[PDB]
Amino acid sequence: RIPLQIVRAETELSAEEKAFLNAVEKGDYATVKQALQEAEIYYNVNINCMDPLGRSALLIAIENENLEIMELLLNHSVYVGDALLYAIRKEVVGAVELLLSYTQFSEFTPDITPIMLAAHTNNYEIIKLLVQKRVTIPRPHQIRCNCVECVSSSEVDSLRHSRSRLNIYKALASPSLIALSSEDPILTAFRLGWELKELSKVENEFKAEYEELSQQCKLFAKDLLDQARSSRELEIILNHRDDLAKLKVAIKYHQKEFVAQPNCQQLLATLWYDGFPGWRRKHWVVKLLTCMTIGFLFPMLSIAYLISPRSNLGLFIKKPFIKFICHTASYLTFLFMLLLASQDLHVQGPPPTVVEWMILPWVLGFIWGEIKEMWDGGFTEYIHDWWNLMDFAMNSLYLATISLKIVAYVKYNGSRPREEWEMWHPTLIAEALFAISNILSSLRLISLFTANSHLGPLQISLGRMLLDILKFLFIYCLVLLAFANGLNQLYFYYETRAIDEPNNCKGIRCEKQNNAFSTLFETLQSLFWSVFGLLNLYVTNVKARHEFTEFVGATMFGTYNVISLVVLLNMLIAMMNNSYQLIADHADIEWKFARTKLWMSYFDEGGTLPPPFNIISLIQNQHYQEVIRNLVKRYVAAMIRNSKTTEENFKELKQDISSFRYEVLDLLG
Amino acid sequence: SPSLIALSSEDPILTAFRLGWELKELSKVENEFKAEYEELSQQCKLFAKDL
Amino acid sequence: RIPLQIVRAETELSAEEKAFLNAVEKGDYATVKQALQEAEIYYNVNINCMDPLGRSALLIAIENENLEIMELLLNHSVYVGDALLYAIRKEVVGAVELLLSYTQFSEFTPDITPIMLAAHTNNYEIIKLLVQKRVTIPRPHQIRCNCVECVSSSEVDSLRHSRSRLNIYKALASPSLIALSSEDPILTAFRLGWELKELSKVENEFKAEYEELSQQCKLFAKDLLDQARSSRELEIILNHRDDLAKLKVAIKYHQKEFVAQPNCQQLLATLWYDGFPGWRRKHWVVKLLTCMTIGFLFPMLSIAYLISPRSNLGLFIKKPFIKFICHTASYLTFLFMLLLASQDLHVQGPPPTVVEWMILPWVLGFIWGEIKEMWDGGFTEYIHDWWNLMDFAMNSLYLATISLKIVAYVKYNGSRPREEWEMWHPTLIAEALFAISNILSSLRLISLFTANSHLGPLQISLGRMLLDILKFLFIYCLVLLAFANGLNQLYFYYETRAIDEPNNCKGIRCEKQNNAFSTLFETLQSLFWSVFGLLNLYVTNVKARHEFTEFVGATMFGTYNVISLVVLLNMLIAMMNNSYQLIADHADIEWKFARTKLWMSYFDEGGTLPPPFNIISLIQNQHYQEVIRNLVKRYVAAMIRNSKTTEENFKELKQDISSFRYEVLDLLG
Ligand SMILES: CC(C)CCC[C@@H](C)[C@H]1CC[C@H]2[C@@H]3CC=C4C[C@@H](OC(=O)CCC(=O)O)CC[C@]4(C)[C@H]3CC[C@]12C
Ligand SMILES: CC(C)CCC[C@@H](C)[C@H]1CC[C@H]2[C@@H]3CC=C4C[C@@H](OC(=O)CCC(=O)O)CC[C@]4(C)[C@H]3CC[C@]12C
Ligand SMILES: Clc1ccc(Cn2c(CN3CCCC3)nc3ccccc32)cc1
Ligand SMILES: Clc1ccc(Cn2c(CN3CCCC3)nc3ccccc32)cc1
Ligand SMILES: [Ca+2]
Ligand SMILES: [Ca+2]
Ligand SMILES: [Zn+2]
Ligand SMILES: [Zn+2]
Repeated sequence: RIPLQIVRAETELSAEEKAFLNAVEKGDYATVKQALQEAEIYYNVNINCMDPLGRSALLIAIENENLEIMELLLNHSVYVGDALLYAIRKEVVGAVELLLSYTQFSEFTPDITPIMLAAHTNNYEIIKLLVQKRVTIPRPHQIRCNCVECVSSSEVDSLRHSRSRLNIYKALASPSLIALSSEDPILTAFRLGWELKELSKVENEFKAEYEELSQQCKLFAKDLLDQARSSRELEIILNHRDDLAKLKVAIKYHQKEFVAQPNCQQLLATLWYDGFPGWRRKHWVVKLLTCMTIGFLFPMLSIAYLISPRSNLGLFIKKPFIKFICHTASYLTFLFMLLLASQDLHVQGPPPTVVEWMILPWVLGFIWGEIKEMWDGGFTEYIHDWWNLMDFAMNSLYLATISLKIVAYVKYNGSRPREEWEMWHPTLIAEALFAISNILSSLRLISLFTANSHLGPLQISLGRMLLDILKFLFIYCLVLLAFANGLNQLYFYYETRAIDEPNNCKGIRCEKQNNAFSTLFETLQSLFWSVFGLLNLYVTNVKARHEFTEFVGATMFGTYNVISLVVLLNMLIAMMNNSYQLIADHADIEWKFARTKLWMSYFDEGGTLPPPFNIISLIQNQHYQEVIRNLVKRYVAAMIRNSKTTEENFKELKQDISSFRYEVLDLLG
Repeated sequence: SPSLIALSSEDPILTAFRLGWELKELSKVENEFKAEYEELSQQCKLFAKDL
Repeated sequence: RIPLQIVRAETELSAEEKAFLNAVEKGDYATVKQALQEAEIYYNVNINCMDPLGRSALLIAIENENLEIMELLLNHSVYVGDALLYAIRKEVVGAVELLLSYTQFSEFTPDITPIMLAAHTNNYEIIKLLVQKRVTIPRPHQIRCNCVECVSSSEVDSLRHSRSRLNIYKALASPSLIALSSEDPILTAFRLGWELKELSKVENEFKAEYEELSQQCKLFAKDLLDQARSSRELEIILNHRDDLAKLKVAIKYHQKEFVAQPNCQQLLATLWYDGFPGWRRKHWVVKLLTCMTIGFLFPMLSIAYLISPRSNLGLFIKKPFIKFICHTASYLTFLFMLLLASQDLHVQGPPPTVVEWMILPWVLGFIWGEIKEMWDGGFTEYIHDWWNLMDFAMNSLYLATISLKIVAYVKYNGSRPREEWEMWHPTLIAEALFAISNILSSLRLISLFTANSHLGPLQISLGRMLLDILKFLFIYCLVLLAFANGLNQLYFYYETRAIDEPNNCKGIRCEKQNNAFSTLFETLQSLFWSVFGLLNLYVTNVKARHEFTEFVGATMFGTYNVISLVVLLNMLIAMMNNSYQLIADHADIEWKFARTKLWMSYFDEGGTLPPPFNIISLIQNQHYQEVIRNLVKRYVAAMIRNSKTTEENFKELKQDISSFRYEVLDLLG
């Protein structure tokens, strides 16, 4: 048998104390009043005694929402320590008002204060009541602060310091506490969410709590925007300066839900189709014909803007959608010329052809536009855009091409057949670089999928899955390098000269593959091409009769095949499935944020002409404050309605019924 | 029972650890009633974590 | 503007009728009583008037659970038609008892009767109250009944007939109505669930409702079994005759949940490990060593059973687990001999070797065991097992092999080299058939995965996904046949003789593939092998300079590749994913049912010896009734507890409070 006793004993209550606590629980006002009056005289009952659950009489009265018994206990001067915190957590306005007018165990940490707890409960009534007085919340220090106080607190007690910081940020990120006590609730929500996201990044632990607090701030900003009821209010909000300034700030803080607001998107769409008033209601054929017409007329629009910007055609290109169409048409003509550029080849360093002469101004315009964007935007913004990396690569390659061409033009005059050219001849390197540049230039069209409704979210999904692909590539490369090292170690003894080969061809790119694993570089290439099955099996064979060596090499090759294809590739498929399912929910918001950024990029005056043509306050504050006041009122009302539309409710109902029953029985009897 | 471990136990954490281990072993041994022993062991682990 | 009026007008109530209905809704007994007494004298208020929702005063009283006002209305002789149905649906015992003691719109169809509705509500109290009287439910006819009444009702009104049949089966399948008014609740649940499943199969519409009713009956049987509290009760239940007879009946009706009951599984496990009392608590190495020892000693156990069944070794094989081990060991030795059978080949029809002479008794034993199982079990049971099909194939092939060998032995005596043998020589056909038989014999080991905990549910999952594979194979074959027809139509003009080929080899199985699409059979084979990439591209090339024909053939081949691989194969993967996710939940129950069938197959006396050694009542009814009574009581109590542990509840609370308030105000004032 297992004897069961009380290992951690406490102080039991007497019979009279238990009876008094039972009377308090049942809500019998008369018996509780008699017990208090008798305790004043006989001192037989301790009014501050706890229960087996640790609650005192005052805590029992608070938990039952019994205001009469609460006031009766308060009038008899019972212990009140931390009772206000319990009243606030219970979210009972009457208890809070009663207690405001006036080391034991506690359910609240020592750093919790009444205003902080009210903010944690996000109860607008109690938060407003506490802010009516002079209450303050301590300022959290910098995320990476290194002052003496922060390091001293962290070293003395890391748990307490982290808990206090989390409690402070829970208090500040309260939507009700931001609705009050905040000059600009929208900007406060933006920056508070950004700081919470940064804290989530920095704090490896407590990451989920900071992430959810940041998400809560983002949702509060979105709902405040949702409360707008007219286009005038929306324009006032988005144009406020601390045009579309606040929208730009929201984009800066990655407020995807705020930007993808349907009314914000509608306003941005009206700005986007400046020229066409009825683009929303048109047939597919009409839109396609209009887009084709504007694309084919892009040089005329660019020339008209160059000559006279103030005309029906001069300023027609400054419209965002028209500007986007013209830039896309210019890039498409550039790609068409790139395709045509491959339609005498023995000249060493030939002069550029007509197609190359037409291509050159586009390349110069691309370089000039890149450096102009670099100057106008800045450094950090330029480097934050990943597409710019590709642009840089393209430009560099093109520049290299030009350089090499010039070199080949000045260093060579004779016409020698390409068969006997040097391997590192300038023309061959220039042509290879130009081909790579063509590949990258055509691949640059992916970024335009954002402008499309059907292609945008798909591109978002693929870009997000590229992260899982990158994660898997590391372990794949580790396995590939391991097996390459092993196969090269095994096979490098049987390396044969190219002369001994049947066609004087050495390597795996010959008709009969040979020396697949002779060198580490060739072993890497062989193991790569085996993924796609282009490496034949007889490459694991050697001229000598070393059948054990051939079998071991074949076994290494087979194990590599099994791992890379059966195991790693299926695991990659499973990871992609999971990630795509995870990101399918938020694809629309991500796409709309990306498309909003694309649209905003075409609102600026700079960069109007596509290549190659580019180389040739108090009242506003008062209006914003009035609109913000209206939005805050509407948001508070809506959230109260949503909250209004548990076991403690049934406990309160029972308490009310019992109190009424005792009152009636006392009045009658 | 988490409440019965909170009382009547010198070391609730060690008791929870060893009780969860024994429940997992019983789940392995008992082909039937496997789910109930698994959930009891998980409950003991959660009690230790909450403590 | 859209004018809004009442298109379907009704008869509005007067002011006094509306006031009376409001008084009834509020529960004011005094005003309702006064209104009734005044209506008796002045005839100014219609006591049977409806409301805008169609409810009368009696229906309002029933819906509020106001028994006092209900009785007051009944004492004044108000219209009571279909009020009992509303009382039953509300599941109020007091209303039902009041109404039992005593063409307008109705919420219940005309075929609904009080007992049927009570069964639909599955309320044990009301069902028992109605069964206390003499109530009956009409018998549904046969599922495929063809009597005059059924066809007449179906032709006159199919909707009404189907609705009435569904209502009757909803009534009968009520767990409370089966707990009462049923001699054998378990057998009734089994057969009722089976019949509901058959109706679901037959009725293309209403399939989901019959499926859920059948599932409900299965769950009721499982819960009744769950209520057993001792092994004596469980043995009494499972051994009842209308051993393990009721368990066999449950297996017959595909009661997977009933069979996979943990207590049923525990009893079956104790029966399964008859010899070993402590097999449950043993190490993996001990179990593996014991299994290996018993497997290696299987011939000794078989011989001991043959000589003297009554000994420590004679009856040691009759134990189910030992019998399974011996049969598995015998089959494994047979497969080992099959492997050894491939370790002079110019003899036409050679005499059988030592390995073949050892194989022959195993084949004879397999055939004898198959026919013995066919005789002992029956025809329908034998043909219902799909594995038997494979067995049949194996046996047939083996028989064919023997026949051909005999033919080749008697028809040929000379030793001619195999190079110049006929294509259809008996020896070649016999060897091909024997190889196919070996493949099938080794593949027969899949059925033993059921005996394993880790391999059982996996086999269940793969077998269930084979259905999706079969479904996809139809459309794949349609596409394959279409493209084969097209490619053959295009290419059959350029068919070349085998002599013209470089190595006198024609077809795709040559070193240089040729005539890939010349004939329909060869086109089918080429398109099949292209799925795995073994068909080279140059097969779409012809000797003539018909570049358009070659391009069109290559385009057909490429379209076939795109469809079969990119489209069809990925769709097959998606289907397999969905089906595997769907069937992962019930894998354990399916596996335990299959393993129970496997274990039961080894409980019988017949078939004890594996090949080749196989060729050398009132008191029981009273006990079952007592156990069933105990189980029914426990089940009723448990289900009532589970149900006890809506807006109408709050409406009833408000009604009670208002009635109390009116009573107090009348008593005081
Ligand atoms: C598929 C093969 C033939 C490559 C074709 C290359 C280009 C001809 C395609 C690739 C991506 C296409 C672009 C994808 C995105 C759009 C957005 C599209 O706009 C919309 O879909 C909605 C209306 C709007 O832009 O406001 C305008 C056409 C455009 C630039 C497309 C123009 C044609 C592009 C450049
Ligand atoms: C993987 C390659 C080498 C093929 C091996 C063929 C056989 C040697 C394997 C295949 C399936 C195996 C069987 C799969 C299922 C079982 C159930 C297993 O029993 C259990 O797993 C639980 C204990 C119990 O049976 O009650 C006994 C061994 C046995 C017959 C296995 C014996 C060994 C088998 C016949
Ligand atoms: Cl070699 C290259 C270099 C840079 C770039 C980047 N870049 C683009 C590309 N856009 C045009 C349609 C899809 C994205 N337009 C530009 C206009 C001005 C400056 C840079 C520009 C593309 C290609
Ligand atoms: Cl050529 C063949 C023909 C039939 C069969 C079917 N069969 C089996 C197969 N069992 C043994 C282990 C896995 C399933 N044992 C038997 C014992 C008696 C009769 C038939 C029997 C297998 C192979
Ligand atoms: Ca750029
Ligand atoms: Ca069989
Ligand atoms: Zn600091
Ligand atoms: Zn009938």
